[PDB]
Amino acid sequence: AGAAPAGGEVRRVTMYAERLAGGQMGYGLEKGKASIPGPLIELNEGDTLHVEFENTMDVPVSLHVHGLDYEISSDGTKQNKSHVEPGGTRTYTWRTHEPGRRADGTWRAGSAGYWHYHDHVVGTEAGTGGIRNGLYGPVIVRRKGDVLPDATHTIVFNDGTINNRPAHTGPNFEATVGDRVEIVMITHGEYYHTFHMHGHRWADNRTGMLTGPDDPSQVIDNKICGPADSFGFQIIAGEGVGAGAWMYHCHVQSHSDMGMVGLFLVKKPDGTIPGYDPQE
Amino acid sequence: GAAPAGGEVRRVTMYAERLAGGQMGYGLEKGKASIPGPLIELNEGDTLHVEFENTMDVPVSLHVHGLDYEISSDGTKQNKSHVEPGGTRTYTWRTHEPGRRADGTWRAGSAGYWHYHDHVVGTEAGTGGIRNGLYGPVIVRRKGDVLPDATHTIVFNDGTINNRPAHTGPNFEATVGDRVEIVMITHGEYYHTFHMHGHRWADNRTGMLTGPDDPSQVIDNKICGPADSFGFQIIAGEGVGAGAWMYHCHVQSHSDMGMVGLFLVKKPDGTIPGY
Amino acid sequence: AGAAPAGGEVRRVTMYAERLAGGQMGYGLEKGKASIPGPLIELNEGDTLHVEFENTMDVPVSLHVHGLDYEISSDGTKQNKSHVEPGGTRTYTWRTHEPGRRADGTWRAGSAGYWHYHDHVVGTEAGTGGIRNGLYGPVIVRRKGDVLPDATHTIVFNDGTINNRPAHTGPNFEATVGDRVEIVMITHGEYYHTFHMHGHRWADNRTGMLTGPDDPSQVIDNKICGPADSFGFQIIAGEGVGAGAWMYHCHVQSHSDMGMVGLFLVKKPDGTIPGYDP
Ligand SMILES: [Cu+2]
Ligand SMILES: [Cu+2]
Ligand SMILES: [Cu+2]
Ligand SMILES: [Cu+2]
Ligand SMILES: [Cu+2]
Ligand SMILES: [Cu+2]
Ligand SMILES: [Cu+2]
Ligand SMILES: [Cu+2]
Ligand SMILES: [Cu+2]
Ligand SMILES: [Cu+2]
Ligand SMILES: [Cu+2]
Ligand SMILES: [Cu+2]
Ligand code: NA
Repeated sequence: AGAAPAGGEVRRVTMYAERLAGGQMGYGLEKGKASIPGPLIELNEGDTLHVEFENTMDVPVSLHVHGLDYEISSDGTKQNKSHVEPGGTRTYTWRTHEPGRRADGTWRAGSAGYWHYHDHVVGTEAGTGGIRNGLYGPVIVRRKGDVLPDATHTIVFNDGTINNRPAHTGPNFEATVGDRVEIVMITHGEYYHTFHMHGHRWADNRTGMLTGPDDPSQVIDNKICGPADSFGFQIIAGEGVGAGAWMYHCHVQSHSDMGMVGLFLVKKPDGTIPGYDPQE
Repeated sequence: GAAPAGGEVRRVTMYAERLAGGQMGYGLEKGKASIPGPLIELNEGDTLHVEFENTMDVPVSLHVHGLDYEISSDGTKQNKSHVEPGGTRTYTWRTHEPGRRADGTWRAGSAGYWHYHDHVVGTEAGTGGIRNGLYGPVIVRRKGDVLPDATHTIVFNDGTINNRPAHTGPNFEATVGDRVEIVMITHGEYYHTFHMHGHRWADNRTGMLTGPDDPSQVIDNKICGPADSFGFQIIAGEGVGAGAWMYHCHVQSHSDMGMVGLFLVKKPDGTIPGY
Repeated sequence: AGAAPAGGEVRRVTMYAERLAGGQMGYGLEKGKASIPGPLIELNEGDTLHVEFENTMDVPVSLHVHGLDYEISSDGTKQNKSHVEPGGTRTYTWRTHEPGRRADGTWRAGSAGYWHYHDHVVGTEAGTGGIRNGLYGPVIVRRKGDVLPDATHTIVFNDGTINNRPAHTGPNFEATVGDRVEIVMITHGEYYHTFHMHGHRWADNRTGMLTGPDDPSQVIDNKICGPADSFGFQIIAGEGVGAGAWMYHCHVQSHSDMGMVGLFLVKKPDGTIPGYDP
């Protein structure tokens, strides 16, 4: 609800790749608690994260991150020998940095943004099978003073599924009118998609919010995305539109018909959702 | 011309009608339905009540992008805001100005290039309705936005422009110096790239740069997918002159198969060099 | 670093379309030196370029440019009769302009940006055969004060290939840690792609670098593009990540599996690449 602090901490987490039911694989922070999508990793600009990574599987797996600073030995590719053999262990190091003026007078961009990590080694040296099986997760890097949300939810279009779930099964998210909700939106696989939210909109820039009246960024409620794109935004749940079962879906028509649909359930402060009949 | 501040309450009648050969269109008067539907233009703060009547024998709905509306004007079967055959229904669209919220952040205004379309014909995503022609443009202006001399709507709907047969345009005319506004909407199954000859715009809300500090990329080509919408303004023939200036989808098989048209920019006498 | 001057020069260049091996076709500034992609053309806003064009092929060809100012007679299309006949010649003229205030108070965008040129006429009236055969290349228009790079490399996604090369053959690019490297990224053909670089990122705006702390442009390392899109950016090779063989690839999974992959080789000051097996 406040603002992101300045970074600079050194953080440590243990991560596991495990098989799940149905031929799927997931990352998790504790043995037996892997999920799809993987756990959310949140860092402030300047932080260093060491991932003590254990592969509990019987096939090689890796961890590759978009956006952040990492040396070649934390690449997560077979090519640079930064994959993890079955039963093996590896320490991955992710660094982040603040923006700032260089000596040549140019502006060096910071790490802040909506990013993601995924496998690069299962199935093919591009991770095609590992990604398909669920080896993916979100990474948020915040800049000093960024508005922090009340809740963050992660939406992944993975080929024809949302979060590797069966068609027509959400996921659904709940909020109360006035909550500041953050959506992390990641795409993977073979297909392009368009992400659409009923009754809400956002700015097409780093944070999803206009910086002020001078920000010329387009305001949208529909965004085309391709494999390994990531973006995020913050909305005020129900702002100007009120409570109800607000649909989000891919707007590619056949994807919508296949079941790439979910609900943003926005409740009144008394817990009620007007008009909501879940048999409809 | 500059857009004024909004705040007016407006009313319109809208109808859904069957058209020739399987098509469906929206109209503001009975018998006047078109594809694309009629252009709805609002200034931030305006409120629009759409008194809607379904004259067809199947259910139909009206759902809008970008604008403020309560759940009862969602236009989805899921929330029971569709319209039965022969039935009527008032949809209410609101708009708002930008402004600082109490928490200190900036609330985006409604201004932008938007669209409305059906959400229940064929499927509960409106696949059949959109295919048949139930879509149209919506422009919300901010106080002080530059107003054009004309506005043209280009809809890439699957493999057609505005549901027209291949190789039939549409073509639009202007005169050298005209301030021409383009609304560009995409629907259906396919991604597209929209491409203009002789002209370019900025990839931001209005299609024009705000000034020398605007870092937005200036482009003559834009990828777009189903339900994307954007717009821009150009001075017809600026720095390039009169002529028949192609626009087309730049996916090669789409241009070859007929997603092509002309922007006919005339000299003041009415002639178009080379055409 | 270097900075771009103001423009306003009138330049003249000769350009040829020639046949190459394997049914391919390319542009070149000297007979017998056509290449795919075609030669890089760099202008400063305000420059005028006259292209004295010669078609050495047996089919009509044309030169169509994006983003720049040109009259209908340099449009490069059959419908405007601005193609070039077999063995014919034609002068194409491209102009550019600075940004400025129109008399009505609105701001006129400048010509600066990452653009490209290509055929519009070989095979179909959209140039489908010409583009597939290799008739395409980069144009960079710079604005006064834009920072200049140490090196510019052009990557073109054309259908399922990079730069019409066979699958998995790169191209690979070399730099030394700290080099200011400029990438021009053009897409052509039938398919959408996503372009991804390992270890590096850029700003999604005109130059690929933030203007400063007020610039809200998304910073990205992955970008969707479709036929005839062009963008570009500059990076500092290895900045914050070090030397290594840094993969770039289309991130559409089947495309990377089929060979839309290449290497950005960032060398230590002593010319070696840690962990890289030549
Ligand atoms: Cu990556
Ligand atoms: Cu989709
Ligand atoms: Cu919608
Ligand atoms: Cu919808
Ligand atoms: Cu990746
Ligand atoms: Cu198309
Ligand atoms: Cu063009
Ligand atoms: Cu929609
Ligand atoms: Cu063209
Ligand atoms: Cu690709
Ligand atoms: Cu990769
Ligand atoms: Cu083109
Ligand atoms: Na932008």
